[PDB]
Amino acid sequence: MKVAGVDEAGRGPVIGPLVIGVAVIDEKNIERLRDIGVKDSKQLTPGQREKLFSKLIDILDDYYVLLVTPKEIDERHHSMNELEAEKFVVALNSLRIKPQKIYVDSADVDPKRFASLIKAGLKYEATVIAEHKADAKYEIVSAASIIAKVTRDREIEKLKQKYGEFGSGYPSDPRTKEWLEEYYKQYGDFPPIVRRTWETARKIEERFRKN
Repeated sequence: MKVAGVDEAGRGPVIGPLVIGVAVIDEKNIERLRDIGVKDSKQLTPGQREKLFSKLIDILDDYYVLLVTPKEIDERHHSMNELEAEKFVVALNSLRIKPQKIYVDSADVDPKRFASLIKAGLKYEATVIAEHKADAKYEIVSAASIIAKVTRDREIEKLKQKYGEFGSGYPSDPRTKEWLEEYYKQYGDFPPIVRRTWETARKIEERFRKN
């Protein structure tokens, strides 16, 4: 049967979109993912990882990427956990090759609940297997993780060419903190790439209010 994996990249940064990645393959060809070594991608330079990405795409029966913008994140009526689960559903419902078994990494949320959330949102019937650290346990989920990370890094590099060197985009990054402070000071607000709801951004805003 056809199986799918889903994972995301960019959950914690203040800069950039949240990327949902989906990978689809026939259970009979999982051997191929093991052979290319999808489980050891994080220990490779984005150079090798890009080559891994390219090999991945030719092997998978199908793959899908969904970019969730910072504006979408900031206007959410629920928590980030609920938001990631609904976007997992959006991407899964867009597949052209539907799977009967779906594996996902539940991250910090209870597995049974995260899985029920996705099963309830799916427009087609399938078994959803949610597990912590599924990205290390299941090849197809590791595959989805690579898709999401490579896609996200590509978008990041593209954004820096337009907005400049803003660091990693994470709140703890000194360069990121300075870039956001300088931007707000020069323009009086933030560009669309910033998640205004992130504490780091919100605080710079307040300080700007004469302080």
